[PDB]
Amino acid sequence: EAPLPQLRAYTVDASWLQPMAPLQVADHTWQIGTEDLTALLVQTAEGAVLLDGGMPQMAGHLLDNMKLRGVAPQDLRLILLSHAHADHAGPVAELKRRTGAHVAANAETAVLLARGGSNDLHFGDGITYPPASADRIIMDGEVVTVGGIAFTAHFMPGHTPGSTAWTWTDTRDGKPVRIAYADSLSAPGYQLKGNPRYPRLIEDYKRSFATVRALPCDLLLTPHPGASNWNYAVGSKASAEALTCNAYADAAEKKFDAQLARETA
Amino acid sequence: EAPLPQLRAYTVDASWLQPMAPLQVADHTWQIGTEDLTALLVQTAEGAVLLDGGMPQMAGHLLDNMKLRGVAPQDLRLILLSHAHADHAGPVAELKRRTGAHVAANAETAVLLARGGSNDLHFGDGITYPPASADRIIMDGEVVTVGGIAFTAHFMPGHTPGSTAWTWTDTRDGKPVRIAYADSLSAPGYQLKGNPRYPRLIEDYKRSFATVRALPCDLLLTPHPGASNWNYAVGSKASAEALTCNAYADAAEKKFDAQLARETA
Amino acid sequence: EAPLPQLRAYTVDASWLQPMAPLQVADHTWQIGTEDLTALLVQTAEGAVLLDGGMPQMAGHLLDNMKLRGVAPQDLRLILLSHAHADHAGPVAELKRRTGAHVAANAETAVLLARGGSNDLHFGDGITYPPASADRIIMDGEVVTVGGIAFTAHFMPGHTPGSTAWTWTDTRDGKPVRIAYADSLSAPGYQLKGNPRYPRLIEDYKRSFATVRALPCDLLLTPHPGASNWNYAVGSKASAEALTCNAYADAAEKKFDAQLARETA
Amino acid sequence: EAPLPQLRAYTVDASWLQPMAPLQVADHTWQIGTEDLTALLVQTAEGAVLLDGGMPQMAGHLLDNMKLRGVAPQDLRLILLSHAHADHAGPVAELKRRTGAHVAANAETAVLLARGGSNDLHFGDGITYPPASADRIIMDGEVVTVGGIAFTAHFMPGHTPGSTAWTWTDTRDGKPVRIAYADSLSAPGYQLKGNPRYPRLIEDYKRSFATVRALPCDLLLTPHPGASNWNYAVGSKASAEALTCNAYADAAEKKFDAQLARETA
Ligand SMILES: C=C1CO[C@H]([C@@](NC(=O)[C@H](C(=O)O)c2ccc(O)cc2)(OC)C(=O)O)N=C1C(=O)O
Ligand SMILES: C=C1CO[C@H]([C@@](NC(=O)[C@H](C(=O)O)c2ccc(O)cc2)(OC)C(=O)O)N=C1C(=O)O
Ligand SMILES: C=C1CO[C@H]([C@@](NC(=O)[C@H](C(=O)O)c2ccc(O)cc2)(OC)C(=O)O)N=C1C(=O)O
Ligand SMILES: C=C1CO[C@H]([C@@](NC(=O)[C@H](C(=O)O)c2ccc(O)cc2)(OC)C(=O)O)N=C1C(=O)O
Ligand code: NI
Ligand code: NI
Ligand code: NI
Ligand code: NI
Ligand code: NI
Ligand code: NI
Ligand code: NI
Ligand code: NI
Repeated sequence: EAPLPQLRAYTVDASWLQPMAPLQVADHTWQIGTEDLTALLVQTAEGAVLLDGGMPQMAGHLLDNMKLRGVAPQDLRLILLSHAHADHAGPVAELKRRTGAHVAANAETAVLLARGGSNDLHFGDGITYPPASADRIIMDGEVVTVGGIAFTAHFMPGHTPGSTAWTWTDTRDGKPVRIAYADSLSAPGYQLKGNPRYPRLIEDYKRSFATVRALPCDLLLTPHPGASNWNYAVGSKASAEALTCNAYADAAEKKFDAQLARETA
Repeated sequence: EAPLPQLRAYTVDASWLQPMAPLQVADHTWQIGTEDLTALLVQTAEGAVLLDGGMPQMAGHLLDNMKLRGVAPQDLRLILLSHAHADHAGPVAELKRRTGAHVAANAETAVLLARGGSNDLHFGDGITYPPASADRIIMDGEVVTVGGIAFTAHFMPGHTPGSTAWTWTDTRDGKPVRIAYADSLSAPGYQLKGNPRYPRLIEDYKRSFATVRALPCDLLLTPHPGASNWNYAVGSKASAEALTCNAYADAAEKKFDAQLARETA
Repeated sequence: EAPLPQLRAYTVDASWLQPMAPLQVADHTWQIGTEDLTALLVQTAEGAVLLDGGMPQMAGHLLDNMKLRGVAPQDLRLILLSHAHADHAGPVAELKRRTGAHVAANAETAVLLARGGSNDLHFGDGITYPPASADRIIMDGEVVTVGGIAFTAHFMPGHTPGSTAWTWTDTRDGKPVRIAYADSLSAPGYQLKGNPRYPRLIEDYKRSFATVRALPCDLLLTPHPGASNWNYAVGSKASAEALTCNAYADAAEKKFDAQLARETA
Repeated sequence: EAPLPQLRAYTVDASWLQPMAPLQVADHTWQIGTEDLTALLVQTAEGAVLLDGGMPQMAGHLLDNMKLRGVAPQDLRLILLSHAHADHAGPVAELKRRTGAHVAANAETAVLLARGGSNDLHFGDGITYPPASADRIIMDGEVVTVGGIAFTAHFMPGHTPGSTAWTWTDTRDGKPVRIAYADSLSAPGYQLKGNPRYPRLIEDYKRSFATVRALPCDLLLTPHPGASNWNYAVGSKASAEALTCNAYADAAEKKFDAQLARETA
């Protein structure tokens, strides 16, 4: 008789796990993750902020790149998240242990993080990672400030209930650069219609496309860089083809609408 | 020199703590709280549901009234909440310990419940109560079913971020009675405008008035019975003057608008 | 350049995942796990108790065997644990969701369970499973009662800080059968001496051997049946070769002492 | 008919709430609490450690005294606890929010802290305070290091299951001063014998008296300064009459034995 199946690891494309050196995005903001997963380090006079960390096994690489940027582990003040899936929040528990950083997140992200991504609305227990606690619960539009740099949360539920865009204003060449780190707008394999675990999924996505269109933004980044047409591997040309917020929302909505019709079909 | 102040207890009007015998609302639904705090018991063939419990010190009274209704402690399957303030969720931890019931709540209510109402957006630590955990996180529009009776959640944020209306269809005289247990729409002493802890407070309240207007409803009940013009003390006449959902939302919005203008003034 | 390694699944011997039909241990007590992982169902007039659940993927099998025994999911009242490693507590979160059972455990087991086995003192993040909460914290010697059957906890730290033996008295042929479900006493790959994460590891194991020797016991069972010389696959002869508590403790201490000397060498 | 009683605040002697200026204990160690509640600040080159915080309403006073010592809120790295009762752990949640400090505690202290002191083994819900999470779980004998200063945990269960002594070596006049911050050994109003919630209470206290006798110690301090014959109000003479560890343990055991006999009587 067949035994029960073995547990299956969450495996990803090699490029998601390919380390890169820090890539400067603006005067204080650096991509310090892998070629295909965003992890943004914002360096202030009173400590650093990390927005996402990628996969669980990226924790050491993140700390190495922080050190290259002059940031010792204890200099990391704050971790912010796009959403609490294993490929973006993976190393949060380990980073908290090794740095003392606090995590700020909305209540939906906090509850998913605290169960390590288990009992996911769509993926069940297939993408579990080490659980972590949120130290500060934030509300829509709330401002979190480190070293004078203000980060504003914009809720954009859909990909997860707690999906969040973060905005802040950096500089380049003496001019302001409004950065928008917008969350995923994909629905990979999701049951969109009549989903008992997420009854208003379609209404939330539709509002979130509108929220993304309206973000203050001179430079858009996304957890998966390809979603906004970044290419981290080509250095100073990485941002050349990057989408606007309007274009990112439009592409996501077209995909969503096509998926909805295919689900009907 | 003045010592630091003593801790101050959360004290309430005597009528909020005045026990009453069970008052039948419909064929399966009973008010089993106090004269001025709602606690609804819905009795099914496969166990009971409790919607709110009132103040922390009401736990024993609730269990006594459950016993009068034929419900032993272990027959309580499920606890649902309007919102996780001390005067509505107060006895949840004790009820879970004594009954084995599970709690279902949205993520905002879950995080407030788990910190016992401390660090409230408006009240600070003044209304702390024993913390409890949510066993099931629910989404807007999600259906929770016990003994075939379906309870639907309708999020109506404002009074708390996690404020929820619950609807279900009971019977009376062979006819359906659509019951709506709508949450508080008050903002007592709240800073409404430009509140850093709740930046979209006004937009949430305005949407919640609309949500309440649209609830399926033949009989409205509220956590504070006076908010919907119930009078639990007068028995079979308790519901006589009860408001419609439209009237409840209208009265709440008029009060809110007046408060907003007074806050401006 | 090498990408970072993929996540690695916790894989186990096939026999640990080999389903078996319920095997009666005494009048109310049944082995309902797999050939090589113990999961004990104790059936009372007022609901059932489950002691351990095995691997995460065993949840459905456990519920199937409960149904064969006449126990519907909602009839499971209580889950007790030997220790909160993935191969014994694996399916607890799912079982709680599907049955409404409460978990009772000591504080050490509760904290490890709530982090899903991550940040293990010896195994790091290699054996993470879905986190779950303990509904009742128990103390050493505390009695937990379901349907009149009293289960007594005996702390035996070492294999994990929260390792616990559970004892209860069942019957067979009109005579009492004192059952002892003693936890693992292995230290697989552990650094025993001068371990910064567990400074008193050796003293705890030494006391735990003594605790096991002294347990009230006519029939010993262990989370890994082979540790007490059970063979679940041979049905009515499964218990024939089972060790006494004295013999189990002696074998474990001999292995431990040999390992200590090898660690010195 | 009598309404249910109002909630009752946890009120304490005025001297427990009487602020004092920082009182130097050794070269890096300061009493910064109130006249009758200990809160120790240990200042290192890489941040500060706080051992206990007193009552919930002491948070602002603690931060004021930290500022007098040159310690900005963000310079507080670590909070350690004797035990998680409201009069010693009261302000921990607020301190974490305002400083970013992490809490290190054993599993028993962590679970009591996370429920805000509610469902206390002896006091029920009478001494609840705002819940907080432990960021690091520590084991008996484990060393926690900040700025090169090593703090060692010594478990001494009884007053609470998680009661802990902390030891570290400071200096004065060029010579080492071994400081022992030993927890409470009182059992105020406790049922000592046959306590179902704490079956091995007497055995734990008896071992804890022995643990305290054996602590490395040139200068003993206790959460209630009077328990070790300190008098914080008389400045440079505050330590003059302080007990040794042997004397503190002896006095506590004599009181305990007398209480046990009175409980028998
Ligand atoms: C578009 C995708 C797809 O890849 C990841 C995702 N999914 C996967 O990596 C992948 C998949 O969807 O095929 C997956 C692999 C294994 C699983 O068990 C579950 C999901 O991460 C969990 C997801 O969120 O859907 N994330 C995104 C995204 O937009 O963030
Ligand atoms: C309209 C009210 C006012 O009374 C309670 C409330 N407030 C109070 O009971 C009361 C007050 O607002 O005056 C209060 C007393 C003491 C406090 O520390 C805080 C609040 O409960 C916490 C509140 O939610 O505002 N609840 C409602 C409600 O609509 O639920
Ligand atoms: C003797 C053993 C060994 O097997 C399991 C164990 N270990 C393993 O299954 C196994 C190993 O020790 O070789 C293991 C595989 C993969 C890992 O990442 C970690 C451990 O479960 C986690 C353990 O507790 O050590 N459990 C016991 C036990 O006594 O409970
Ligand atoms: C000796 C005492 C007595 O005072 C406090 C204590 N108790 C009280 O402050 C006090 C009491 O025991 O009389 C109390 C007041 C009100 C309550 O609801 C409970 C306890 O703090 C919770 C306690 O731990 O027993 N603490 C100690 C101690 O040794 O830490
Ligand atoms: Ni995702
Ligand atoms: Ni992703
Ligand atoms: Ni309220
Ligand atoms: Ni209220
Ligand atoms: Ni194990
Ligand atoms: Ni095992
Ligand atoms: Ni105490
Ligand atoms: Ni005290």
